[PDB]
Amino acid sequence: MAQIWLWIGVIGMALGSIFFGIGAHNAKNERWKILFTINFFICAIATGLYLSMALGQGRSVIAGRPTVWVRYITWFLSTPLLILDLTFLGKTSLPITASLLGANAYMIATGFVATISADRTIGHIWYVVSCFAFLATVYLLVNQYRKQAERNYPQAKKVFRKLLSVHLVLWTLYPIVWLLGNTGFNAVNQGTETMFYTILDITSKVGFGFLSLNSMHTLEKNTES
Amino acid sequence: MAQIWLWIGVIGMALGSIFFGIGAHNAKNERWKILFTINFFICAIATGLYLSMALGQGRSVIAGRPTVWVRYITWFLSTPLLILDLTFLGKTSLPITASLLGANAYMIATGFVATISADRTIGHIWYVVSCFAFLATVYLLVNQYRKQAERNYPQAKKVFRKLLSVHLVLWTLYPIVWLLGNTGFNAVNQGTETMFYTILDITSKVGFGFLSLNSMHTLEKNTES
Amino acid sequence: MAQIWLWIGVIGMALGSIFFGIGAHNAKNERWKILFTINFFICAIATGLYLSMALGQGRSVIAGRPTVWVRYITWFLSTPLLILDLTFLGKTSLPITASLLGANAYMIATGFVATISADRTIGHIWYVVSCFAFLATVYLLVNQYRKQAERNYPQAKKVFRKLLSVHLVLWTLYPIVWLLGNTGFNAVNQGTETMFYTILDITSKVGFGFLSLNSMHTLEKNTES
Ligand SMILES: CCCCCCCC/C=C/CCCCCCCC(=O)O
Ligand SMILES: CCCCCCCC/C=C/CCCCCCCC(=O)O
Ligand SMILES: CCCCCCCC/C=C/CCCCCCCC(=O)O
Ligand SMILES: [Cl-]
Ligand SMILES: [Cl-]
Ligand SMILES: [Cl-]
Repeated sequence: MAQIWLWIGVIGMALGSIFFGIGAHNAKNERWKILFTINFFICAIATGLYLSMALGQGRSVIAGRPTVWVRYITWFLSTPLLILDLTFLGKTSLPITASLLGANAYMIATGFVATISADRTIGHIWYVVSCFAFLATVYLLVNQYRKQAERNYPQAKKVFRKLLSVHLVLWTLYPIVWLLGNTGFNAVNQGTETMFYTILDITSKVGFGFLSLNSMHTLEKNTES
Repeated sequence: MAQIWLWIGVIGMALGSIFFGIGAHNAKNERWKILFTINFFICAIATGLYLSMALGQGRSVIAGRPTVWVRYITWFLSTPLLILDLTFLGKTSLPITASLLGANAYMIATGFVATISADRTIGHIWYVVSCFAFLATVYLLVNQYRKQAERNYPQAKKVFRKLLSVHLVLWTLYPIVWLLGNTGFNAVNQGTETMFYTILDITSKVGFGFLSLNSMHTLEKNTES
Repeated sequence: MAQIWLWIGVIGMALGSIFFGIGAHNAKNERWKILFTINFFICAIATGLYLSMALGQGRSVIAGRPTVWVRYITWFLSTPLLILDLTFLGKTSLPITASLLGANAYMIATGFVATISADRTIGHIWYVVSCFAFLATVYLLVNQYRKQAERNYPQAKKVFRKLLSVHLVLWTLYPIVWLLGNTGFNAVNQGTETMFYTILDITSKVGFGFLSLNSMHTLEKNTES
C-alpha cells in the first residue's frame, strides 16, 4: 500500500511539473512566467522527494520506529515556494513576506526535530512548538496578508478568501496526520499514513498550483484597463 | 550549572522574542517593522537553539569529547540577521553587504568544522581559518561599512561607532571562549563554557537587538525633516 | 597522486581568491565590485573545499567504496555563483535567473544523492536525473539566457558565445569524470579521478572567473558612451 502511493506521488508530481513547465515555457508576461516557474519548482522538488521515497531512501529506523526524514528536507524547500505563490499573488510587503517565510521555515524545522527525536516526549514538545509556528502563519495570513491583498485588489477579496481557505484547511490536515501516524498515537498504519501525506502533498502542490493560476487569471481580468 | 544556564538562555531569548515581536506588531513604519522583525527572528532562532540544548539535544561525544554541534547550525542562521541589523541601519551597499554575509557565513562554517573535527590539530587549523574570516568582517566593518554609514548619516557617526564597538568587542569574545573550552585548552569546565556562551548569546542577541532599536531611534531623529 | 592534486587545488583556489579579492578591493564601480566579489567567493569556497579534502576530510567509505561527499556541499554553494557570473553579465531576467539557479541546485543535489547511495543502481538513476537537470540548464542557457543577453548587448554576441561555450564544454566534462570514476565504471583510479576534478575545478572557477572579467571589460567598452 505504501509503495503504490509513493509511485502515485511520483506520477502526480511529475505530471504537475510537466504542465507547469509547459505553462512557464509559453508565458505571455513576466508575472505569468514567475508564477508558472514557482509552481514548476514546487512540483519538481516534490517529484524528487517522491522518487527518493519510492526507491526506499530517506527513511531510518530510529529506536525501532520507521521514520521518513526526507520529507522534511524537501518540504523545507517547497513550502516556502507555496508561501511565495501567496505573497506573489497578494503583492505582500517585505516584512510580512519575510515573517511568513520565517515562521514557515520555523514550522518545518521544528517539525523535523519533532519527528527525528528518539525521545518522543521531547519530539511532542517540538510538535507543539511547530504547531505554534503554524498558528503564527495563520495569524499573519488572515490579518496582515489578507488586508494587504484586499487593499491591493479591492474587487477581488473573494479570490484571496478562496486561496486562504484552501491553504489553511489543507495545511491544518498535516499535523493531524502526524498525530495519527507513528510519530504520535500510531492510530493508522504506515501504508495509510503514506497515502494521507501523498494525497495531501498532491493536493497542496498540484491542486494549489492550479488554484493559484486560476486566481492569477481572475486578478488580471479584474484589473484589466 | 550547565543545565540552569541553558534554561536561562531559553528564558532570555524567549523574552527577547516576545518584546521584539510586540514591537514588530505595533510598528509605525516599514523600516521599523523590518528592524523589529529581524531582531524577532534572531531571538526566535536562539530560543529554539537553547530549548534543544536545554532538552539535551544537539550534542555528541566525539572521540570522548562532549561537543555541542547544534549552536553552529542556528548561529549560521542568526548571525547573518545580526549582520543584517548592521547593514540595514547603515544602508550598506550590495557588494559590501554580500561580502559581510559571505565572510560571516565562512566564519561560522569553518568554526563548525573546527569544532566537530575529531583530529584536533585539523580542528585548530580550521579555528585559525575561522578567525581570519572573522578578521575579514572586522576589516569590512571598520572600513567600507563604516565609511558608507558615515556618508549616509554624516551627523550620526557616533551611532555607528557604538554599534561597531559593541559588535566587535562582543564577537571577539566568542573565539576566546572557544580556546578556553574543551575545543581548545580546556581551561574551564563545561558548565562555565556553557555560562559564557549563554551570556554572550543573550548579550549579542537581546542586548544588540535593543541597541539597534535605540540606534534606529537616534538615526530617525537626526534625519527628521 | 591524489594528495598532491588536492594541495594543488588549495594553492590554485587560494591564488584565485587573492587576485579576485585584490580586484574587488580596487574596484572602480559597483558593477565591477560585484563581479569581483562573486568570483572571490567562488574561489574562497573552493579553497575551503580543497583544504578539507587535502586534510583527509569530507570522505566516507560507503559499503567499501571511498566516497568524497564534501565536494557536493561546496559545489552547491559555488556553482550558483558561477551561474550568477553568467546572469549578472547577461542582465538575465528574474524568472530565467531563478530557473537557472533552481535547475543547477537540482543538478547538484541529485548528483549528491547519485554519489552517496549505497545501492548503485539507485545512484545511477539519480545520475540520469542529474544529467537531465543539467540539460535543463543547457536549454535555458542557449535559448532564453542567450537571447536576452544578445538583446541586452546587440554588439557583443561573440562575448556571450564564448562564455556559453566555455561553460557548457567544461561543465559537460564533470558527468564524464563521474562515469569514469568509482561512482560509475571505475575506469580510472582515485588519483586520476582526483586530478581530473581538480583541473576541472580550477579551470571552471579561476579560469572562468578571469574569462568573466575579460568579458565584462569587453561589454563595458562596447557600451562606452
Ligand atoms: C529556504 C527558505 C528559507 C526562508 C527563510 C526566511 C527567513 C525569515 C527571516 C526574516 C528576517 C529578515 C526580514 C527582512 C530583512 C530585510 C533586510 C534588508 O532590507 O536589508
Ligand atoms: C544563511 C545566510 C547565508 C549568507 C550567504 C552569503 C553569500 C555571499 C556571497 C556573495 C557573492 C554574491 C555577491 C552579490 C551578487 C549579486 C548578484 C546580482 O546582482 O545579480
Ligand atoms: C544556494 C543557492 C540556491 C538556489 C535556489 C534556487 C531556487 C529556484 C526556485 C525558483 C522559484 C522562484 C522563482 C522566482 C520567485 C520570485 C518571487 C517574487 O517575485 O515574489
Ligand atoms: Cl516536497
Ligand atoms: Cl542562534
Ligand atoms: Cl566548491
